[PDB]
Formats: sequence, C-alpha cells, structure tokens
Amino acid sequence: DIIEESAWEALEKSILYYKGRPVGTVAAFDNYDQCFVRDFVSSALIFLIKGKTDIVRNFLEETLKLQPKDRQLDAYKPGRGLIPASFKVVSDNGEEYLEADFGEHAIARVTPVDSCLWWILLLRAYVVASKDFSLAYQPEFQTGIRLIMEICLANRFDMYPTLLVPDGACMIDRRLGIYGHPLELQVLFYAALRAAREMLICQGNQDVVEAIDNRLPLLCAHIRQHYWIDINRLNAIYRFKSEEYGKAAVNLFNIYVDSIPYYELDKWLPKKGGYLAGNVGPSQLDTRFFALGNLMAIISDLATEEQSQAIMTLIEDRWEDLVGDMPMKICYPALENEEYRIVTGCDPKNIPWSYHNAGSWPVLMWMLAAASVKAGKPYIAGKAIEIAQARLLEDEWPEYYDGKKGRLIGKQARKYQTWTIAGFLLAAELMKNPSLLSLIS
Amino acid sequence: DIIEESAWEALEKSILYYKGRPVGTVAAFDNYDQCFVRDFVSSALIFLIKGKTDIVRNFLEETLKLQPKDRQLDAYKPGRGLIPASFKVVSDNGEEYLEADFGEHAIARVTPVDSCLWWILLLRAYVVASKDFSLAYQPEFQTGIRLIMEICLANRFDMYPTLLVPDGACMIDRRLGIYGHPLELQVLFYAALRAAREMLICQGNQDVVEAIDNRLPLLCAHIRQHYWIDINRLNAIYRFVNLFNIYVDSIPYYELDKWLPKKGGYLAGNVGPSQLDTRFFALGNLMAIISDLATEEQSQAIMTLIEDRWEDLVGDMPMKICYPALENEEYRIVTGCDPKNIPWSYHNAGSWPVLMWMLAAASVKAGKPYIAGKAIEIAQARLLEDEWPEYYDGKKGRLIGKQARKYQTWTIAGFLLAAELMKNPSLLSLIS
Ligand SMILES: OC[C@H]1O[C@@](CO)(O[C@H]2O[C@H](CO)[C@@H](O)[C@H](O)[C@H]2O)[C@@H](O)[C@@H]1O
Ligand SMILES: OC[C@H]1O[C@@](CO)(O[C@H]2O[C@H](CO)[C@@H](O)[C@H](O)[C@H]2O)[C@@H](O)[C@@H]1O
Repeated sequence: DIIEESAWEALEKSILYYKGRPVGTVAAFDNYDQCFVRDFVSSALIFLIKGKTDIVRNFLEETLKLQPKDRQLDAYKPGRGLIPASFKVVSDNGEEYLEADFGEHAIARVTPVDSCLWWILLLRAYVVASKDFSLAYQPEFQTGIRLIMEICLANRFDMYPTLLVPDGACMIDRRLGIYGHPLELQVLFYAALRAAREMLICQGNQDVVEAIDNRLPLLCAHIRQHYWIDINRLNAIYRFKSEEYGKAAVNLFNIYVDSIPYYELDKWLPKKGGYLAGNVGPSQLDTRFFALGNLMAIISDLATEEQSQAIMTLIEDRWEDLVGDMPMKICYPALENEEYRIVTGCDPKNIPWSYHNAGSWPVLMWMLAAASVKAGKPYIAGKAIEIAQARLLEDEWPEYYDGKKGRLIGKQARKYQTWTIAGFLLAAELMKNPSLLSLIS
Repeated sequence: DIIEESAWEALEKSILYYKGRPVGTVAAFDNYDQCFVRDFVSSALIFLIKGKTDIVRNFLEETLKLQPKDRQLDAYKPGRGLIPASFKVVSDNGEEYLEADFGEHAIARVTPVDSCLWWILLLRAYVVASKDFSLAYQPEFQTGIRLIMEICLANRFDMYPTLLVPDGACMIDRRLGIYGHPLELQVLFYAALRAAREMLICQGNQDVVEAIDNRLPLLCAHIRQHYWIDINRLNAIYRFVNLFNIYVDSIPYYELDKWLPKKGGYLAGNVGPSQLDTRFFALGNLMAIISDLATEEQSQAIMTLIEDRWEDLVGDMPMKICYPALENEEYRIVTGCDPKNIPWSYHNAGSWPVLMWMLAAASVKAGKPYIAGKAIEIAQARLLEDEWPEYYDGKKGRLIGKQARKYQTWTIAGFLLAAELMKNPSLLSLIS
C-alpha cells in the first residue's frame, strides 16, 4: 500500500551520485555524501532484485580502488586489503573524487572487519544477479578478493581458526565486549570464504585457495562444536568430568563453568531452542544472543539444519524478548549495572536496551526474513513485517528503537535511515520470492 | 656474601644442556628439559655480567632457528616472526633436538608477544656485553629482528601506534583483561624498537628501519600523554578534541585521588576507545623508567608512588605484579572466574620476586637505589628460607603461593641481578 510506495520513494532519494553515476546510498537522507558499506548491502540487494545492477557494479568498482594494496607499517593508516567502513564524494576539488573513511580520525581508530566481508558477499550477489561472473574474474577483482582473504586467514598471535579482532570491529562499532572472536565476524568470515572459493581462479593462487579450502571445514566444525548453546549442551558442560584422564583437552577454551549464568539461561531457553554464542575465547564464553550472527549462520548453512530450527524455535518462543514491538534485538540481553560499566566503559550511547546494547534495529528484519524462508518458516518474517509496518512510516523510518520491547524511537536515532527502509523492503521481497536467497547463500 | 653464593649454586643447577652445551635455564630445577624465554632473561643478564656469554649466544641462535620465517595461513600454527614462549630438549630420538612451544596445544592457543620482544632485548644485551655487534649483524639475525618488527609494526585492523593483542599475551599469560593495548607489551615494544634501531643495518632493510624511526617518537608521545595517570590527569578526565573518549564514571576516580600521593603518578595498565585500565602494572611501569619511555618527571613520580604506597605495591614480598586485585563482579567478568587468578593471587595482584631486578634497575636509573635496597632487604629475609618460590599470595604477599614451585629460576636470578645492579649501576647499559 502507501507504506511500500513511500519506502521506494525514500530509497530513490538516498542514492549517491559520483561523476553523474549512482555509486551507493547515503546512511540517512537529510552526511549527504556518505555511503557506508554495511548499510549499502540491503539497498544493493533490493537494486539487484529490481534489475538496477549498475549502481552495485559502480559501488564495487569504486570501493575496490579504495582498498589499500600494500602492507602498512605506519600508525593511523589502514591495514592491507581492508575495505573502508564508509566513503564520500568530495566535490571541493575542481573535479569529484572519493574519500575513504577507514577510521583514521574516528573516535575509535579501528577499521571494522565486516565491511570487507560484506564486500565479497556483495560481489557474489552481483555476479549471481547478473548471471555473469566476468566482473569477479577481472584481475583487479581477483587481487581484491585475494587480499581480503589473506588479512583474514593470516595468523598473527592468535591461532584459532576464527578471526581475532579488537572491540567494535563490526556493525557494533563501539565498545560492547565483542573483542576476541565475536560470532558476527566468524559467520561473515565463513560466508565470505565460501563466496571467495566460488570466484577465485585457483591457478597461481594456490596458497590462498588451499588455505581457504583448509579453513572452511575447520571453521565450520569449530563454530558448531564450540559456539552452540542449548539446554542439553549446557547441562553436558556442567556434568562433564574434566579431571578425568584425557578429558581436560575436550574443553578447548578452558571455560570455567562458574562463569555461565545457568539459572537465567535455563529459564530463558525453550526446550527445543538454542543458538550460537556471542563470543568464545580462552576462559571466555559470552552467552548473549546476537541476531545478525545467528541469522547469517542459518542463511550460510554454517548452522546445521537442526541448529537452524533450534534458532527459529528460540525466536518464536521468545518473540517478546527478541522482536517485541520492533524487529529486532541486535543482541540479548542488555549489559546492565556493573557489567555495563566494566564492559562498555560507561558509553552513554550504549545504555541498557539502547543502540548496540540490546536496542532494536529494523534493518535486521531482512535477515530474519531470509533465515525464516531458508528455515521453511516464512510466517515468522510475515509477523515481523506486520509489526514493523504498524510504526515505521509514521515514525519516519528510524535507525533504531530502544527499550526491552523496542517501544521507544531510539534516543539518538536518525530518521529516514536507509537500511531501515531497505531492510523493510528487502524482507518483503524475500517473502514474495524465496528463490532470491541465492543472492546471499 | 653467603646468600649470593647460595643463589649462585642454585642458578648453576638450572642450566639446560643441548648437545653438551648450555642453551638456557629451566624454569624451576627439580620440566627438567624446558626453557621459557621470558624466564631466561634474568638468567641471561647474570651470565652476561659474569662473563659467561656462550650460553646466551647459544640461546639466541637456537631460538632464532625456531622462529617461523614465512606467512602462516593455517589454524594452530604460529604467526610469522614469533618467538616461542618456551622450548625443550627432546633427547628421546636418536639425537637430541629442540621442540618449540608456541601454545599450539595450550589452554590458550595464543603465542605470547613478550617473548619476541625480550629476544630482541637479549640480543642487544649480548652485543653490548660482548662489545661486538657481529652476531646481530649476521644476515639471519638481521632477518630475525626485521620479522619481529614487521609483525609488531604492521597494522591489521587497529591503527594506533600501540600494539593490539589478545588477552593473556605476555608474562600474564591467562585471561586478566589485558587484551587491547596493555602497558607491558607497549613498553617492551618501545624498548625493542630502540634496540632494533640500534642493530638493524639500513641497507636492505629500508622500509622497516624507516617505519621503526617513525614509530618510536610517536609511540613515546602516545604513551607519555594517554597512559599517564596522576591527580592532574584525573581532574582533566573528570572535566572532559581528545584522542580517546574516556568516561569518568568508568574509573574509580575518588579512590585514585586518595591513593595517589601529590607528586605521584604512574602509567595506566591499558588505554583504548572508551577504555582506561587504572590498575598499576609493575613490569610495564618499571621498564618504562629503564627504557626512558617515561620522562624524568614521570620516573620520579612512579618512584614517589612506590615509596609512598610501599605497603600496597611491595608489602612483605617485592612486588605486586599489578595492583589492585580484580574482585567481585569485576573478577568474574574479566577473568571468566579463573580459579588460579583469585584476588591477590598469582597474576591477579600476586607478588612476584622476579620483579625485584626491574625494581633495582629502575631505582638505580632514577637515582634512588635505596628504594630497591629496602626491597632487597625484605626479599633477602624470606627467599632463602622459603627456597626461592615462584610467587607469593595475599594483600601483603605474606603467603607462599599455593602452587608456587620452589627454586624458581627467575626468582633466584631476579634476586642476584638486583644485587648486581646495585653494586654496579653501569650494567644498566645491558638493558637500555
Ligand atoms: O551516525 C554514524 C556514526 O555512527 C556509528 C557509531 O555507532 O556507526 C553507526 O552508524 C553506521 C552508519 O549507519 C552503521 O553502519 C553502524 O553499524 C552504526 O554503529 C559510527 O561508526 C558512525 O560514524
Ligand atoms: O608452570 C608453567 C606454566 O605456568 C604458566 C601459567 O600461566 O605460566 C607461568 O609460568 C611461566 C614459566 O615460569 C611464566 O613465564 C609465566 O609468566 C607464568 O604465567 C603457563 O603458561 C606455563 O605452562
């Protein structure tokens, strides 16, 4: 009805032009010249679906040129192979050019890792939508893919098959205790490894293609075995006799059982529910539920079929906790009290049930839809869309919502947030046509 | 004297042999075949002081061979350029060989970063003691230094001049909230940068030598500005443009104001976006004085703090590895309820006699050797009696550590080294 029409009209106005050609979308239409890579994913997929592919092509070509190609030994300059979080059009010189934001002057001088992984997934989306892999096989694209894989695969100090990162290195780009091996990045890493293997010419690239082939099954089993939480699993951990000869090594990360909030999880988890943990590392298990990681795990077949149904069962049965009045919680539960202070450093923006700290993010509804369709329960997404439809247009498409139920328009939420609009539309498109999953799986 | 002679005898026994020549010392003499790089530092320095340099030369050569030379894309294999935390002699096969431990089957599959930085500092110590840079100028050693500098300098995701690391990546090799930019590693990185600049030939190493020269003053200024804690700084945080957004509610600011003397201060345990770790870490602060990372005024202010809060930082056993202990929710959240690191035990503000040598070195450097003198007198009163334990527990370090090994080599070496540095201040040239 009028809701979808208004969304389309809004999405159109968000398009960003460079040298007269569309090169992405702005984060929120009112800088006026700023495209975020992660934000562009939902817009991009819509445009692909609607056959307007040139915007995506131009985005991929332009961002590829922004990727640092050489090893970087100097402070405050981006690491080799990274994709910037955002870029903008600088019209101030006689001629237009693009300026990358790698975070060099940001409040955290960290380059988020998700952008380069989404870039690969977008590249695959484009070639599948175009029914033509030619772009990907061009030498500059082979190089781009290869460099991203190298920085992700190469071991530095940490040798787990997962990707080790500083805090605030993904969609959650502030301090939320997601340093280490956060789920979001491992899941994207897995999906990107799969996508890169489909598009890389193996000849000449033997080292990297081999490393990709070696990493995929190790990373899959690692995540399935060491991130999976359900009631059976938690009880098995508690009864596990670690002192017995040869059983210590089973507890790979040397998790101490006393650290797990059993009472609260036992209560929260449905009988047949479960999910992948937010983070796992030495003496570290973050039992927060993170939506993006869990939903993307379903979409990429990282989660087993049984795990996927368990995740969907959790979402259905704890619908009020995870969706409430606005799909959906970025994570659950909130860090509060002492834990909030220690983990976030008292970040004012990240107070309990706000923003990154278990705020509700409409954009996540596109992945909820994709996952629901993939899991054969598309009615779950339908229900989420109905809830969103009730308030998004009236509220002028906010970036996020706050509170345990997502009742409040986010404390500092921008209006006409593009991924809120695109997330909404994309969810609806995936419902109408489940076969569109092939763009992202 | 008698006590030194007694320590010396214990130290001689800890020597590890490989193919009939000394290649290091074991961590605690009774594995019987195992040498830890960081533990060996105090042993090595004593041996250098005593003119027994071949053990250190052999140690350096053999650990250099254990360094991975190429890029590593496989899981559970060590990163390029790293030095293993420890090695052991396997005499089980026909002919003895060395086996590196990079943490591949450890409870934390993380290769500690401090080992490679100590290796650089030991190399310099050796060529200074030998008055000959020949060993360091050999191509394989030039390569060794370059690789270490490359892996530390190279930005991955984090672009600060500091070194970004996982938790448990140094002497504290368990989870203690020292992920990010912990002081210990920043100070050792700084110290290793200085030593690498002094030993790397510019020709053939142009990119890395320039990057070292650029990083040095930037890292120096970064630490001096952003890690420094004193009354004035706390008030500035309270009144907060700045590089780091630090929110004052995140730190115990009224408590710190009370703890700090007027002319006291120290370098913070960790600094990052929305992160200021106000714990005092001893190794980091003492090595910062020794390496001239801390300014003269900061050095005196650290010494003023140690004197004035002696009961807290030294107590009955010099000296606390950090202060204060993580307790209550902080302990549970930060350590993951690690039973070994309970408050006032082991890494969690336990008392580690090894730190004595750095207290001595820093005290001499700051022209206040009587500070180390007082610590030595206390340590002397208990270490020989207790047979050189690894660590002590309790708010005042009164208890022998529950799992402390006796005849812990760096406790013995640390004590002797402290005494040597007191007798001969110019020996500081070995470590700075
Ligand atoms: O308002 C943009 C500003 O917010 C930050 C900090 O959270 O990032 C947020 O906004 C981005 C653009 O919409 C999102 O991609 C990101 O997930 C979200 O955290 C800053 O990074 C950015 O400068
Ligand atoms: O007993 C050796 C065993 O102890 C650990 C515990 O973390 O490390 C400690 O002992 C090492 C050897 O003396 C020290 O170098 C280290 O600083 C200390 O934490 C294990 O890593 C090691 O396997």
